Amino acid sequence: MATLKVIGVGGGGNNAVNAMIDHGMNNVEFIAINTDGQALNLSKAESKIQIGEKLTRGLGAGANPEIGKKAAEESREQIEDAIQGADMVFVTSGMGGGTGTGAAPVVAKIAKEMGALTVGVVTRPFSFEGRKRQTQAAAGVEAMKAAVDTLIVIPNDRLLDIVDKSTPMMEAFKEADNVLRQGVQGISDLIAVSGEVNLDFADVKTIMSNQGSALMGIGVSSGENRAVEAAKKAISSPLLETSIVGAQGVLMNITGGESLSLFEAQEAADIVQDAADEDVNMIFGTVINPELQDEIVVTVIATGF
Ligand SMILES: Nc1nc2c(ncn2[C@@H]2O[C@H](COP(=O)(O)OP(=O)(O)O)[C@@H](O)[C@H]2O)c(=O)[nH]1
Repeated sequence: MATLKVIGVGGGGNNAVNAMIDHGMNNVEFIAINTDGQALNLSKAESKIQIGEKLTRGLGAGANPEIGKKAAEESREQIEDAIQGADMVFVTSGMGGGTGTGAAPVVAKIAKEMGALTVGVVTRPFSFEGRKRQTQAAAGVEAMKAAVDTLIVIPNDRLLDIVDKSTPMMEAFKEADNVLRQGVQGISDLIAVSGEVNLDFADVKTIMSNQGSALMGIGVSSGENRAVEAAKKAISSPLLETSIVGAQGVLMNITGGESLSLFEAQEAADIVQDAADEDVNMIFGTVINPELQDEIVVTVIATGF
């Protein structure tokens, strides 16, 4: 049974990890990382690492990624001790500030160099945060690409396509927390659900390793043609920056409220295989979530770009 750990890096990442904890992701261990001592005290993770004590004197990184980077490097041993034993590590962070932008790539490289399957799940800032955050965030994503095995980037501006028009700013960040939770949960569910192995870990690791940027989409449908419709939605999800056309590796999970037939799963898989336009190493699993009625959920991770 794989040891999964989820690490928040910086304020946005730790706020997302707090939402993961509240909501009850089970069978994973949570860690929070920050340069800002006071922000770090409000985090709900049982393992907390204040990085760059000497450098920052605990006062944060002031939106400077070079400071977040040197803080994580200063604290490398402590981060490694907190990671030791993980088979898989998620690094979650909002790109664009100092700590997550700078430290999250150091943290990822540390995990990867312990042999863990290292998955980044990160956001690009909303446009209201300004062109400067957006620029810093883009350098952050480029550094994260090299540091992880697989990177999932979610643009926060795309969240606005799937929330009510009346959504205030505070709720839009709560939505950002929820999407990071869903991306982490959805990838976690490829490994194990309800404490039971789903896809073979070694084969997941093979597909997700040393890939850099990858693509993740989740789609939902019901009634007639539900499997195919859910699959089409997954691969055209509003959160996707690219299409899956070309992908050399695909991991797929299909979730229903009763054990799904292989036939039906395979119809959804055929949509994803076709849309690829090239011949994939594709692996899929099926899971049961009792709370579902007639809805099927299709989760797709595509890599090899
Ligand atoms: N998910 C989430 N993202 C946030 C929140 N607050 C800010 N962000 C995003 O995270 C980015 C980095 O800010 P922050 O995490 O505060 O900076 P850092 O602590 O220096 O990395 C921001 O540009 C926002 O896009 C939040 O509460 N939740």
